[PDB]
Amino acid sequence: DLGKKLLEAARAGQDDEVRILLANGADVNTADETGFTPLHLAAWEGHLGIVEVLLKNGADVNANDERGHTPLHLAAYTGHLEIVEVLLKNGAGVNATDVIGTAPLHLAAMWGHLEIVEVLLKNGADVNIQDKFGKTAFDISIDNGNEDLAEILQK
Repeated sequence: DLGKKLLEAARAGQDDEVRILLANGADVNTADETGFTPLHLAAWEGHLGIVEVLLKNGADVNANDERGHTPLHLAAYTGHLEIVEVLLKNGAGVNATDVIGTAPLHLAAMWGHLEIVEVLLKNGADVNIQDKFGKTAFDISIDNGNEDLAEILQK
């Protein structure tokens, strides 16, 4: 119902409709079939203003989808630096791990998002974290052919 409209409005970037739906009772943390909340989708699509609106309306900054991804996971994956910064300023768990043991630092390094890597480390990213395959952000950097980025992620 309203929750379904809120998810799509956040995905499509309709920030006026997001506010309208929230003003009319829409659950800010509505989750779709796969566990994505409006904050997940806005982070994935790169809608900074909607991220800020949802957070001002009680959104769960650390909501987990069915795979354990938080909004910070999706922002780091898609390379949205401004959203990464805002999420961290709003208490995002910098070292959250998904069901495979992957943290946001793994995903930023997977695609060579250097600025995002620095921000995560600046906010306490732990480089020793290993996913279930034993791969640290350092190792992931090597496997994905991101060598110069592996100097900052040693150990």
